[PDB]
Amino acid sequence: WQENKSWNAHFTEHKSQGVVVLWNENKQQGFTNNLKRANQAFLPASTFAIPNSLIALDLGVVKDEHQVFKWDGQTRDIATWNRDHNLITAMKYSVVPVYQEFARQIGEARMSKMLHAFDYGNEDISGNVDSFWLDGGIRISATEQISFLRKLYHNKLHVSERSQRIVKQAMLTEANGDYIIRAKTGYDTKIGWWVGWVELDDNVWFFAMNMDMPTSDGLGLRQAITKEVLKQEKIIP
Amino acid sequence: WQENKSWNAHFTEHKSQGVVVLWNENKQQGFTNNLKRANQAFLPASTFAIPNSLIALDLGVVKDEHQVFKWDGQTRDIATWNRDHNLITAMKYSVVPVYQEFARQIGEARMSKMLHAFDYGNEDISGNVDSFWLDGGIRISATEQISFLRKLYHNKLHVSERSQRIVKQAMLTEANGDYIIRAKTGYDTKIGWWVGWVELDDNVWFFAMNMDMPTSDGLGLRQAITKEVLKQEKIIP
Ligand SMILES: *C(=O)[C@H]([C@@H](C)O)[C@H]1CC(SCCNC=N)=C(C(=O)O)N1
Ligand SMILES: *C(=O)[C@H]([C@@H](C)O)[C@H]1CC(SCCNC=N)=C(C(=O)O)N1
Ligand SMILES: [Cl-]
Ligand SMILES: [Zn+2]
Ligand SMILES: [Zn+2]
Repeated sequence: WQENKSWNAHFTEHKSQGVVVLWNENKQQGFTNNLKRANQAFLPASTFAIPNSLIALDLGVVKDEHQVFKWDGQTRDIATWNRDHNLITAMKYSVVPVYQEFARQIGEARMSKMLHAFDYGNEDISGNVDSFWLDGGIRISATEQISFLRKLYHNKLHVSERSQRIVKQAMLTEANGDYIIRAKTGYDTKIGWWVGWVELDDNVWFFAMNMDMPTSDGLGLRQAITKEVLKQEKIIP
Repeated sequence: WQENKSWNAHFTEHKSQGVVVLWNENKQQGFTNNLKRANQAFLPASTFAIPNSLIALDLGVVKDEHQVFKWDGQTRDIATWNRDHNLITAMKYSVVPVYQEFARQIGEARMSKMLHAFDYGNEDISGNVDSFWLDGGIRISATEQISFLRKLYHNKLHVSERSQRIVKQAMLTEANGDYIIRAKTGYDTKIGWWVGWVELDDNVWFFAMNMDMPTSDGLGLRQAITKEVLKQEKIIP
């Protein structure tokens, strides 16, 4: 691990504070603007959709990425949530009601055992099974996110290879002639997350970032700040 | 099937001739500028990488999308070919030596049976096992390409679901907040191919196009012409 304090300019020039963590897979080396905050644990918020979807698929709660989850008919504030979804669109739109339904069907016992087998964060599901990742006791740091993501990339998590490929499919966010990004956003009204990886021809760069997000105004800064670091480091054009 | 002769403006305004075929999955309806050429069979050229990779994976010739195929040490004219590749980069760079090696390991007997089970084109492997898709007798039309692609999308081809997901992963070409394109290019010095599909939130549009390509000058017109039709039809922004 290597601290590059010069990356802080990417946060400060947007009047922002936070951390970006990168991991070069081929070289087994990591880089961050702030080593301390890189190991500070936070609520995972919607980034928990990754472990949640893996367990749901492995347990048969979800059949595949095109199976339809019917909207329960309760209208919620996020307009995109009030409709039928599959795994692809549930991830893209961070559709909490779908993931709460996943968690209820999984149950507390299977959830806790599976998170332990994943070595995910602090492994604490207290106390609502359908809302612990939002307002309970589970916490994960940026470096622990990368640790979890590396296992998923290599199909080394303690679930079926098929479950892992399907979740990696659903993580697809961006792709062009130079790179592929699979990732997941999160927001809990206090902090904002962006965790994933960048696939290249001959390497992969894992990333985890979070930042203070007092208001929804600048949620877009999560992706923008990350891409500016990737550009600076010549990872993407 | 419905012929929209107005799409020909997309070819003629580039001094080009060819066909674009689209298929609306949700509505089960197809559209093309030229119904005749839509059913005209051509050499598949590098688009054969899709069936070839499926059979190789199902037979164990390829383990997964990150397994390394060592370059044989013969330098060929395409600079990108003279190096180690995996399934991802073999598809992106259309690396013929890798696919010829696949075909040799598969063999004529298994190749012919598998193409028949796929109902792929005319199902004629004459006569070089490692070069028939380039200069042999196999031929496929644009509508037959879509027929093959629909089965792959639904995991309905006569191979493992795992093999089909891995090939669909390797077909990834482009992705943003509005759509995902999985596809494969082809070029045989006479005609140029672009076959695949566009994934949306709630639908999929399959496509197959080919055009006369006398010189390498305008290979980029394959993607450009296709995207202009998609834009005209309000499939992508
Ligand atoms: C997850 O972190 C949250 C949810 C649990 O509060 C969802 C909600 C949002 S913002 C809603 C509007 N979307 C704007 N893009 C996100 C998010 O990551 O943006 N995740
Ligand atoms: C497949 O159709 C051919 C090969 C069998 O001749 C390959 C070669 C090319 S062009 C080589 C340089 N690349 C430019 N982009 C393609 C192609 O589809 O572009 N496929
Ligand atoms: Cl994918
Ligand atoms: Zn076990
Ligand atoms: Zn059979």
